[PDB]
Amino acid sequence: VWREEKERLLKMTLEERRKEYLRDYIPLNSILSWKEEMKGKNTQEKSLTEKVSLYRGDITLLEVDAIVNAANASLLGGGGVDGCIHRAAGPCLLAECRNLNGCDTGHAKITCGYDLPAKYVIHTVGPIARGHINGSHKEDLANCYKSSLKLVKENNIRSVAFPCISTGIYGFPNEPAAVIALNTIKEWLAKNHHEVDRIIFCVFLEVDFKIYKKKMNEFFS
Ligand SMILES: Nc1ncnc2c1ncn2[C@@H]1O[C@H](COP(=O)(O)OP(=O)(O)OC[C@H]2O[C@H](O)[C@H](O)[C@@H]2O)[C@@H](O)[C@H]1O
Ligand SMILES: [Mg+2]
Repeated sequence: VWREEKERLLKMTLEERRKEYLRDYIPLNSILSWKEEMKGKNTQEKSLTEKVSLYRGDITLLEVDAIVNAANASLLGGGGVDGCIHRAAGPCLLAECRNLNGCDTGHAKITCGYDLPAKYVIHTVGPIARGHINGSHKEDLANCYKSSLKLVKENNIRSVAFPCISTGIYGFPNEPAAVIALNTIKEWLAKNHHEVDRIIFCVFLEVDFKIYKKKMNEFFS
């Protein structure tokens, strides 16, 4: 049943999919690149501002090729963004995840998005910070983004959105997590910028929005 639904959905156009959406959606063309958002506006010595967006809101509304889930090792769901993604995708998402046998910290696995306007969900498991991030934490978080981007490339995905992985109940401090997310995407884009149209940082909390906004230029402009 999940296999059948998956094969059916992946054959459909946006136009067809939009007729069965259970919720409202945000089209990719309504999301400004960083380059456009700054249009209304020294240091020692690639422009990548066309390739990235900072977006505040519910990731499950985004009509993009893939959204990324801040999952746990079981891949079976939970709270926070994981819970939101499972509710919005419907029970076929859990069914496909039950066929996957979990996921390691810093790895990623890809599934169909089912009821989501997103074509795919890329599930990744962030590191857990219980008071400090001086173990493998920083590299583990970077690995989440790298592993997700590997699947982006392998699955011909041209638009992808990331939530603030690990900064919820997994407790990673917000500023260092943002530095890692931005640096990882920057480094990947230097080599792969023709591979995608947009990478969207979907922040949820005002705190993360403020952090990301102060850092976008130092990374991409
Ligand atoms: N609808 C949403 N859209 C975008 N971002 C969201 C949304 N809802 C929450 N966030 C943000 O998503 C970000 C991440 O917060 P968290 O969801 O706790 O994920 P973690 O990686 O720290 O913890 C993983 C565990 O949580 C789950 O139970 C899993 O099953 C795992 O067991 C925060 O910035 C949220 O504000
Ligand atoms: Mg490609």
